[PDB]
Amino acid sequence: QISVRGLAGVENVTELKKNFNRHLHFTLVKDRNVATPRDYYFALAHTVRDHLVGRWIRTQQHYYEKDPKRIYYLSLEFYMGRTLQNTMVNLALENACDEATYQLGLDMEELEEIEEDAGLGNGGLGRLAACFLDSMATLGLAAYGYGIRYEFGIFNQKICGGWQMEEADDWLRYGNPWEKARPEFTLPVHFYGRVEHTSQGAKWVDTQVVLAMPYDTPVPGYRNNVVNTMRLWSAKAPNDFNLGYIQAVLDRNLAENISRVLYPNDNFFEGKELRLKQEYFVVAATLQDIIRRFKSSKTNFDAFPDKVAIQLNDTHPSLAIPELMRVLVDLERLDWDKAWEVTVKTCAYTNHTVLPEALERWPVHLLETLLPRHLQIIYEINQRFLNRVAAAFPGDVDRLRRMSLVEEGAVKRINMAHLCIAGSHAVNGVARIHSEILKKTIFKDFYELEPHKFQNKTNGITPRRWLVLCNPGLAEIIAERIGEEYISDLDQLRKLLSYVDDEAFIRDVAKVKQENKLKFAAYLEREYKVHINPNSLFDVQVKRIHEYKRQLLNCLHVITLYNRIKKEPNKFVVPRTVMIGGKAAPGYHMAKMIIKLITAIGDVVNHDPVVGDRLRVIFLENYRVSLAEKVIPAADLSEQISTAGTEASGTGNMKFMLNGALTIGTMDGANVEMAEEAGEENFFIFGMRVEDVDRLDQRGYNAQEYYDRIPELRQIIEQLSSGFFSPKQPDLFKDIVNMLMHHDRFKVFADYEEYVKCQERVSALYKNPREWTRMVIRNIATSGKFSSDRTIAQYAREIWGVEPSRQRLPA
Amino acid sequence: QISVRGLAGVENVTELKKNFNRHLHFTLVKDRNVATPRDYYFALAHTVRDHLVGRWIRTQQHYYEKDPKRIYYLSLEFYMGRTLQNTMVNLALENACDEATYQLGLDMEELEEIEEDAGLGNGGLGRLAACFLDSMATLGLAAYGYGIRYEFGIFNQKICGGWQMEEADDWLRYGNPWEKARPEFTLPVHFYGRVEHTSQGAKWVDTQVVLAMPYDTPVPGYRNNVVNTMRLWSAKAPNDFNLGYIQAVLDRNLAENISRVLYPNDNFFEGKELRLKQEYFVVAATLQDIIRRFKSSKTNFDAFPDKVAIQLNDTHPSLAIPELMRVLVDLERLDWDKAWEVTVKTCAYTNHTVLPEALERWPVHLLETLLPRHLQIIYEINQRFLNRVAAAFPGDVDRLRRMSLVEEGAVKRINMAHLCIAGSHAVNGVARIHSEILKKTIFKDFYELEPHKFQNKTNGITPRRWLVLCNPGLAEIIAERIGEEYISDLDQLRKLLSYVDDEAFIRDVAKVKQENKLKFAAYLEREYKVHINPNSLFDVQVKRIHEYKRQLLNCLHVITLYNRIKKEPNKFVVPRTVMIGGKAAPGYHMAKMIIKLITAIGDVVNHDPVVGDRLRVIFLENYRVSLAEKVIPAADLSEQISTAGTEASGTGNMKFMLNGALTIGTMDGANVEMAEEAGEENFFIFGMRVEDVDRLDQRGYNAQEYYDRIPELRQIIEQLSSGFFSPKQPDLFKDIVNMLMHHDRFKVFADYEEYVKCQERVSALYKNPREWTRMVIRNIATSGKFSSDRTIAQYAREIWGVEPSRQRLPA
Ligand SMILES: O=C(Nc1ccn([C@@H]2O[C@H](CO)[C@@H](O)[C@H](F)[C@H]2O)c(=O)n1)c1ccccc1
Ligand SMILES: O=C(Nc1ccn([C@@H]2O[C@H](CO)[C@@H](O)[C@H](F)[C@H]2O)c(=O)n1)c1ccccc1
Repeated sequence: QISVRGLAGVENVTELKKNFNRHLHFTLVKDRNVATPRDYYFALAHTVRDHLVGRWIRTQQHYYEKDPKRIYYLSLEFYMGRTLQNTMVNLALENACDEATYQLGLDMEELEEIEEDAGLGNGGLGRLAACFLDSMATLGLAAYGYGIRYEFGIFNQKICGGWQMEEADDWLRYGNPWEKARPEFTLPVHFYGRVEHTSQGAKWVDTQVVLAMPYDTPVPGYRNNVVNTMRLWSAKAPNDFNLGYIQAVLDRNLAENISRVLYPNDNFFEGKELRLKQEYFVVAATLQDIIRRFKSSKTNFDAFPDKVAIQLNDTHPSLAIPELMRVLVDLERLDWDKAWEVTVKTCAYTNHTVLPEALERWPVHLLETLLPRHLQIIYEINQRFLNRVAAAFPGDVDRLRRMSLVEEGAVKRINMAHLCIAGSHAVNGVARIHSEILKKTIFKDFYELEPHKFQNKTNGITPRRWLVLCNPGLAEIIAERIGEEYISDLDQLRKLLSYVDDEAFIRDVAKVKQENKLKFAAYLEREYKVHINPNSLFDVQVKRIHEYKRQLLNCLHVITLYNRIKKEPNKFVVPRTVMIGGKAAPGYHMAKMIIKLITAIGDVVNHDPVVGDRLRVIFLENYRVSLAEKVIPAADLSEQISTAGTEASGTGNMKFMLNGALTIGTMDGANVEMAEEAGEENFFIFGMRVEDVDRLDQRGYNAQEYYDRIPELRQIIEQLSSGFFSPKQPDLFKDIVNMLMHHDRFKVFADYEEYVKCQERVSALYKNPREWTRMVIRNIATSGKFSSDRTIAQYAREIWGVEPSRQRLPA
Repeated sequence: QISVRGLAGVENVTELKKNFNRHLHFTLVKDRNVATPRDYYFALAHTVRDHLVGRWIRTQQHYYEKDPKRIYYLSLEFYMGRTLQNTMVNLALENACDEATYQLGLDMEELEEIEEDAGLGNGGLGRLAACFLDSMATLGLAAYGYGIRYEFGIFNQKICGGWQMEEADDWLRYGNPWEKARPEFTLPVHFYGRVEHTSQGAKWVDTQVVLAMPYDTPVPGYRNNVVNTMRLWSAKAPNDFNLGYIQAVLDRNLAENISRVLYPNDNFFEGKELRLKQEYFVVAATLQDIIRRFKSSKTNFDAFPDKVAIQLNDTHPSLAIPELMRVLVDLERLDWDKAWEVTVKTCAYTNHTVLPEALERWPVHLLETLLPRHLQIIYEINQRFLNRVAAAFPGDVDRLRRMSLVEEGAVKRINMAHLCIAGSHAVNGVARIHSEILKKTIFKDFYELEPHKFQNKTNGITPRRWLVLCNPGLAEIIAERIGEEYISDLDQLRKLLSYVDDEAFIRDVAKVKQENKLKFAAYLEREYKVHINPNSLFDVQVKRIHEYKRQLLNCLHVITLYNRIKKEPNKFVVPRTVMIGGKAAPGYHMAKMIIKLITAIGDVVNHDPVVGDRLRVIFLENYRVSLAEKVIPAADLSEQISTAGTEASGTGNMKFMLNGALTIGTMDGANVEMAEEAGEENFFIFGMRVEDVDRLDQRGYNAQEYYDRIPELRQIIEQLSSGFFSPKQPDLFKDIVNMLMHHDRFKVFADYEEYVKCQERVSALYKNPREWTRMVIRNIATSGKFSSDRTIAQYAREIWGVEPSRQRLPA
């Protein structure tokens, strides 16, 4: 049908049809008379998987023969979404499969909707890992993703009476055709026990053993025949476990609970024992596998850093540092100093937030009981590190306190960020402003001691999933003008600046957006029975629910627009559909109240006859990767409105830019670099800068001042307090009003006036479709910097010491 | 190589080789350079499985079109063993696969050893279900086996310091290529709750729900292209289960524990709640599936018994009776009397033991809490049943007490056997003597009320697994004389009586036995580093460890032989290898002490220089179906020595007869019918008959009398007491001596003299190889009655009301 989706040759279609029929018969054990759409999905998935296997085997054989430096990306989260379409895209099979299924009387897009998301992450950090795997394969790096195979991923969100309800994400119920169990490579992991000192060093004895069983998933590069591996570990009890008899067998569940469920916290630290067990489990199994592969290569650990790089995705796998030391010192019998040199040169650390509540600080008493040898190693690392600090800054006693890996107080804790900096040769933030804030504030002391360690690597997104897959219409009109090479070299989108006055292109860009909006408007009615006006401006804020992300500021603007309409009903206003979506962590009360507020506003606004279809407020239920793929291409306006200095980068912002939405945002995270690329005239920037926030903090933030001086804001607060949005429960939102008025860490009121004014400027431009679209073209054209291919090429060259390759492996 | 294993045609071998290579590549994702023997096993299993699928689909399509009466065999146990060789045998693929693998440089028998047993049963009852499934498919019956998919089957037994240790049987660790998950046919099962009475009948409300997910395994008939289904249910929590958040997800384990593990009790009742849950889980899911299939056929439940038969394998699935009533009365709104008519005509019950401790008697308080509606139904069944008893036997108040389904006392209990008799149109024992004992003793009252219900169906074994598969050498020499038809018509073995004086045949029968013994002697050295003399008489007792089975009587004979050798070292004795094997239930202390005794005797006997290789005592570790397939063909002497009236049938006895061992046994269970078939002169019968046991009981059994009058027995008891077999722990066996002397329910001493004398007669015949073999031929020749094909044909005609068919389905 469309060019970017590849060829549908007679030979290929014929083979696909026959292999589809083979899988339905032999693999699924069904005939066409009894088969359901789900059976048809599985027959297609197995057919596509077959095309991966030869390339997968020969890629791994290639790495064994060539023996390049291997990259190990360690993460507790991989937010992969669906696999079928992505695999077809990267193998150039989409048009052929579309034709083959069409000829069998089936609709492929209907089959695609059957697949469960692999929802093994919370949000930005987990999705970053997923985009990174795609880019590493596309750039021919010998890269492996290592994590945990959670039985239950991020919960499914249902909205009941306007409230979030959580349901278990039983994603494996129908099986997972993509993974291959590798029970043959099962490895033991140790917990508890005690340390014995011999004349020949320390021994960790009397431990409990849990087995780590790997499952491998293929990661295809874009049309280069490279297939890398994501290896996820699953917890299993040994067979002599607890071995009255019945209870001992039932108690195996205790061991196997380690890989049962993803902790659903986004940017927040909960010091639970089970979470610590998960973090050690992934680190211990992964490091054994790395060492095994290194020894089987082609005794000398001096060359270890030449053949191995380990990237820590936040501090979650920080135990890799003392675990590597443990193995090298206790088991391989290296001297401390040599082991430490190897460790530092091997490990690098990526920081994802500056919010104090998100930082992992583990109580010493937990580590003492669970990982006694690791605590001893951490103490020794600390002692040697502080000795270097003391030598560099003699007499500076407070610096010693500030830099210690051990935090003193009521409960003694280990600061895992400090451990990561001490034990890594590179430390990076994830956008230019964030990386600067790290050096100036939270890690200033460390930057002074070791300036060479600190780097920036601005985040990116993969243009395969986030353009070609989710927005084929836009990909096609681009390819029609500039060819297909931009898909793996996104900087080529700059060539589109030559078409900003091209009447044909302007029309085509606008047509694709309208189609996407029509498709999404239909999706909503079909799946949720919710009506929307497809001619309205689609104003979208989708991301996890957090106070710092300021969904509440968006709510205030919505109520402002409603109040203005009620004041002057017969005045023209640009019609809007305001869509907000995202999950709240189950224990985060304020985030749950914010969801209730949004639905409560919708309940009033959507049923007011005077408003008509000029304003609609919709909460998008169960926001996840598959839903992002639908809503992002349909958006007109991207809301990126975090308080300056709080969102480290953002990546949702980049997805919207690539897909033809304009951005309203603060100068926060990557928004700064996006505006710099596109030009500030082509962005809707408002609000306090970081320096303005610092000034307000010095003075003291007083929310009452804003309430007193802004009558429109006063009205809204009075409406919330009095029960206008909750007539049955008049004091429902009192916690929200109280926080806003007395305890607001994120200064919602301070940006309100500038936000409302900026929103007026958005409505003004939307009234002029031609000029709206020209600004859109200027955004798409300068989105190239934000490809994760750029990001990974920078990690490769500046941290890992390897060169990317766009060259094909033989098919 | 050999005829009975089928053809190895060039076309077939070529196809098998290519499909083997395809599975290794695409299914296993391996190349030949990295593949292990386990990978090779899986490639072969998938290749053979492919041959099953077409026949499986078309068999089930055939039943839908023809709509015959369906047979549902309900069992908590299916002791299936390995599947690969059985599948090849029944499909006539063994020689072709042997050739194909040979050409790929692989040894098929080595690959076969990799497969885990499906050990989903304890012993005789579970293995009977497995032989039955094979016979039902071979006889073309539309039959379905329904049970539980235990994650952990019968434990693996390890012997450590002479003691039994138990290890979890993690049989699914590497996957199960034979099963197909059917998550689409998942059904809800209800527990707890309460009963509400409406104007329109009872309602069971406020229940907890557990999901039952089916897994289907193919059951191939012998060379008839029929493939039936065994459907096993697995427990899953609903997704809103317990839905702080983390704990609710972890607590799903509580629901899913229902299908976690097989209770390892053989002939013993433990009234645990989890076991009751298992019994209801299988019954509730199965009955819904039966009703669904009945409605989808081709409203009228009058024809239900014409289209459905349910066979209860013991009382374990007895809840089918009140569950069927519940569905018909509460949900389908039938009147009680009509529902009861349908229930009785649908259900039939097989009893497997008369031992009082094995009978299921559930405390009323358990049923009250777990299954409140079922208890109400059971009370109503009881009331109506006792009303009929009162009318038939007016004034007989004690009969009313004896026949009640409700047992009065300290703890009120429901007698499940009484429930089964009341609610079934047929009740059968499993051998002629057992069926007679039921009518004369434990169910006398019921037999008086309803004589027409009581039947006999003597047990049998499948000659596919228990001759062709495990003993191809014997199968081949038989086929050479009489053709191949006997494999599905075992009565044809009578034709062998014409060869009892044939010198060629006599030589061939003896040669096959020697080869089997050589193979087994080698297996022992290879796998267990244990040496045995292959020229000795192989004296074998393999079965679960129980006091009634009298492994202890065997032990006494062994010690007698040792003592006689020590007394007269230079006298000739026929050399023996005495092998005893079997598992003990983990909570059964005496059974564990018996295992220790056997190993302790071996420790003395096997290292006494004076004995030499004239006597060896070996405990066979981890007795299971796969081990039975090895040891049975190697045996010379089969020990079947239960106290008369205690072993209902036995089936191990029949396996030994078919494979060319002679039998030493009591007149118990099927031993009686075996001796009747072969002729008493061709059996080694000894000991008390049932009538002799009854006489001794009336008088009172005094073990001291035997100890006082038999000097050789006194010596043994004195050796056990004094610590001769446990020098480090002199009083180790005091519990055994005490039981024997004061509390022996099974009268070990009473049969000792006759047993020892009979054993002398065995040694006498073994000295004459030609006459030994002629007696063997007379046993094999008359083993035909003991085919499970005969047994199933009798169930079909006399209970289920269906005709068997030996006719082929089109391939
Ligand atoms: O902070 C935690 N978890 C975080 C932290 C940051 N992030 C996000 O990472 C993205 C990728 O770099 C950035 O674009 C965003 F700016 C950042 O907010 C995220 O998605 N989860 C956390 C802490 C303790 C326990 C669990 C999670
Ligand atoms: O009695 C129980 N479980 C039994 C009972 C009898 N049997 C056996 O069944 C074989 C097949 O008919 C016969 O050949 C044997 F004679 C008989 O002993 C057996 O293998 N398990 C039991 C009771 C409560 C709980 C669990 C098991």
